[PDB]
Amino acid sequence: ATFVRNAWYVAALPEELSEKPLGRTILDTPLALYRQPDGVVAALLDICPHRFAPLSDGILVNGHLQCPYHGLEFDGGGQCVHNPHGNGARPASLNVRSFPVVERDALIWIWPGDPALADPGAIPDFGCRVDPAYRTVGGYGHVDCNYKLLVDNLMDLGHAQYVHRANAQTDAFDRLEREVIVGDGEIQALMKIPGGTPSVLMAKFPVDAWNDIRWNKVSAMLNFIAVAPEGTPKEQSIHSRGTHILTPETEASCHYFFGSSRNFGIDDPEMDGVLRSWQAQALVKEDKVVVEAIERRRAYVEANGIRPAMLSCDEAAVRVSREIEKLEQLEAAR
Amino acid sequence: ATFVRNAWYVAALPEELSEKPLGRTILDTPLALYRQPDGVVAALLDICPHRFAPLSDGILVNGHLQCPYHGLEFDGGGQCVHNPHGNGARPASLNVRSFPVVERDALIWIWPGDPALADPGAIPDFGCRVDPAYRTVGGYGHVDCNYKLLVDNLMDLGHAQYVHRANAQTDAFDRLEREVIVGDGEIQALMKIPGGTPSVLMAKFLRGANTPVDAWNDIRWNKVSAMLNFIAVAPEGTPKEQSIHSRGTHILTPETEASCHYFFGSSRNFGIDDPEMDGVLRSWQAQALVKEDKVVVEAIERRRAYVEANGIRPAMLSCDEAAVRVSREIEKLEQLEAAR
Amino acid sequence: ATFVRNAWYVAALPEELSEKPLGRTILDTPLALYRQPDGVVAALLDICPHRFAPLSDGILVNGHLQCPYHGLEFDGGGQCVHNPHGNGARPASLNVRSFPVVERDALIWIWPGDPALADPGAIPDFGCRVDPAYRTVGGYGHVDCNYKLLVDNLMDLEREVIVGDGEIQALMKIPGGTPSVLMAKFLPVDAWNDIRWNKVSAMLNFIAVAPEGTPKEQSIHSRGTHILTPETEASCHYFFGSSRNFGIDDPEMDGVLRSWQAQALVKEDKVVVEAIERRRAYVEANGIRPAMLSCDEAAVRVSREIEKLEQLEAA
Ligand SMILES: O=C(O)c1c(Cl)ccc(Cl)c1O
Ligand SMILES: O=C(O)c1c(Cl)ccc(Cl)c1O
Ligand code: FES
Ligand code: FES
Ligand code: FES
Ligand SMILES: [Fe+3]
Ligand SMILES: [Fe+3]
Repeated sequence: ATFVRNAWYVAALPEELSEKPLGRTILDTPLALYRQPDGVVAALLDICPHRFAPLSDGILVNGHLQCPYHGLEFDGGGQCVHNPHGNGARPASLNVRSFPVVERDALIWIWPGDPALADPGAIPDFGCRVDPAYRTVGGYGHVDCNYKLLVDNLMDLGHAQYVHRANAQTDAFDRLEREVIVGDGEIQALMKIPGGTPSVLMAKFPVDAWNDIRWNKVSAMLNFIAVAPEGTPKEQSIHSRGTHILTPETEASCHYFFGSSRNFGIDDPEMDGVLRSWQAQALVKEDKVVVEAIERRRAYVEANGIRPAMLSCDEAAVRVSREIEKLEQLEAAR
Repeated sequence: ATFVRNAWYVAALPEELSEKPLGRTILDTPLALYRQPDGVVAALLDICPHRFAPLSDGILVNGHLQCPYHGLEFDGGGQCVHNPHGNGARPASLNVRSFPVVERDALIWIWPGDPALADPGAIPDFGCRVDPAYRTVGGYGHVDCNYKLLVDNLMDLGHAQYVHRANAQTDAFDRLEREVIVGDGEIQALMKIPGGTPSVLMAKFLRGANTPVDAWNDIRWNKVSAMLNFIAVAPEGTPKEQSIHSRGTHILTPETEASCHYFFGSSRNFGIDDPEMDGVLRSWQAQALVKEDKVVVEAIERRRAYVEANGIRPAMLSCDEAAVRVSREIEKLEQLEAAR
Repeated sequence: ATFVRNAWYVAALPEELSEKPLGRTILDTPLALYRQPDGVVAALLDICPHRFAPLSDGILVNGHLQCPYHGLEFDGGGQCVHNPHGNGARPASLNVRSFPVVERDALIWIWPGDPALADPGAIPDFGCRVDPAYRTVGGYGHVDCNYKLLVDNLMDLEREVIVGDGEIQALMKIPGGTPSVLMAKFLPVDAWNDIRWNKVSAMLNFIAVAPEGTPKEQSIHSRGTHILTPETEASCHYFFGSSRNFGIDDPEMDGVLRSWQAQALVKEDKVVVEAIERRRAYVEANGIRPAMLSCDEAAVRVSREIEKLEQLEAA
């Protein structure tokens, strides 16, 4: 596996974590994630230094994660704080790796690379997720594809015309206007779908519609899905700001953190349902089926030297793909 | 995986196909197989040229297969016939590979190699499957073995005496007469079982008659892995040409190096309008082929790792000539093609 | 795979075997295990010499195992004794490998390695299992981990470790002891909890209680059979049991002592060891080594003796 290890990744949603550890692998590194009694999240290598047991299968004793096998206890910095055996000696060899963690924007960010290099200032901005003016619903899915396939999926939101046709079809697709903005470690794909009638989902939300997506390295995206009367200014539109963040698990699997942060109907539980239903149907079923299928075709494509043929809808995805490749090969030396 | 690509293989039974595509892998090549609205079967590489989505998950739009991801449309020759995006241009890079198909003898034959070389004259003769004088029943099985193991299985039909003993055991097995005939592209293993009580199955062929019979179990192989047997039984001394018989379709197609597709059938000249005989034959196929032979050859496949790691080679018996000759011919074909 | 092949391993409990063969893989070697009409167990390579079918899917014909595929028949020595085909000649090429096998102490021992070196005198002493002074029960389980992890766990659980050649004993006596819950009712006590390891992965423990001053030989006690046999690199067979001198006629006690979770491996510990196996790749890729604790003294000694045996065999 080539991964970009010197980057922050979402390892969990905060609501996933408790005093009961969660075991999750990121970039082929198994983690034990838990919240301490003072509310601070810890991320330890999920391999007890004694005999390699899953720390994530243990419990907290006085706020310290206890290995379920022979009961070594660790603090959130990975220091061994109790050895119930023999003289109770705690040599430095009993300490476990602890990863840099930042809880921000209702996300748990972890740095799996060179710890000397982990700068929290580099975490991308998902502030809408903790803005009182926005209502945020979402969750987690696991996907049996390489993460870059789901980056591709998201950076060309045109696929929704077909993959998600029951919800997302529109006749104005004819008249799609595209636009890509490239910035420093950030790329945006803009689509405008003018004048058309609303898709099934937008009608639940003659109109203009905007589906924009912003990528920041490595694989963190925030989209902007908006619909409004024809003629209505984009900035006056009701919108969902969509969290779509990917984290590699293995070379051929990933973690998908998704969310809708909406500026409309924010006390409306029927709207909560519309959006959770979309997430359930579109993201965790329909897209999964596509990208998992493509993953299965990788061996053939690679064995036969097949390269993708690009269409007019592919600029932003291609630019993002090249940026990740650039980061991946940069790190591979050294 | 080494396969012989310049050869016809059965990809499907016609009854498996419709306007809803079937995704099936042959010789490590994923295919989308469907019958167009005009009735003609198409076989496309199951990898969209754009971003590699399974066309087999798509549906027909105007009788063209539509990619389910971003909606490119293809015809049965693989030519992109609509691009929904931008100026809608369709350069040659958007065409997908199409595979030659011949629908013949109630089989779907496909050429997985160089399509310029696909010669319908080379398709083996299974005409009995479409001869109104024969009644044909059969179906499909998937097996977790290298196809060559089932070729071995079939080219020694003597295995039926043990593997299928409840149905096939004969008390005249020890009087078996064998011949092997070697032709151009073709090998036959002939077995006559003279003078025995009919097997449980043969007695059913004969509507219970339990007096002594002669029986024949012959098999013809054509390259690469298409076999047709002759299972026949008659009152002792009656000519073989006068017998009631089933001509058995036994055709294998590699899927991966360690798995294959098994297309089987019986084309019989007796009890032609008889649904209970249909059931006897389908039952045999379900028990003998899809269960009992599966169990043997899948177990053998699981032992391949050990055999190879330990330098173990098979020990041949008098029953093996035809199977060995076939194996050596498939080996020859593989080697010819490995150039390059 | 790195196994120590030159040693006796348990392949089955006698009660598992009959004239219907059992197919079981030990040290990545597929075996057909069965009893002949005279009761004597044979252990054949589960690969027919003809075309490699599972002999273990066959039946006896006149006391000889018949291949299910084309009917070759073998004796317990692996000699082909009938060929149905043609002239029926039986060249030596048709013989199947037969493994040294000894039924002793209500265990079926097999030697998977160089057969020249198999000496039945070297088979570990589990005589308590057939001593009528003891009530013996047990059973079988499978675990998806490397057998060494289970040997480690067993060799853990006035202290004393005795290291000799292909045997290690870990002794513990607890004066002022506590009876186990199991033994408490058959009684100011001494307690004992000892374990004996013999190469490669065969263990016998000694769990005991008596009034202080009593010879441990005269205590209330159980001798526990705990024998691991590698299946693949990442999986193992675990033969467990106990030979006890208390409650010998109590069938309820027989039942709890036949329990895999009660006697060999509770679910929570199986979860742990199977999880450890899943971490092996990471540990190996990152050159991570275990950090030992005071409880590891015996396990480490055993571990080092196993590693020595492996190295010897890397011929
Ligand atoms: O997953 C999203 O961000 C999304 C939502 Cl919540 C609603 C509508 C559309 Cl078209 C989306 O793409
Ligand atoms: O599968 C066959 O070709 C077959 C049938 Cl249908 C009936 C009887 C025998 Cl012995 C066969 O081998
Ligand atoms: S493996 Fe964690 S304390 Fe032993
Ligand atoms: S993958 Fe087929 S149109 Fe995009
Ligand atoms: S495989 Fe055993 S007799 Fe043929
Ligand atoms: Fe989607
Ligand atoms: Fe058969």
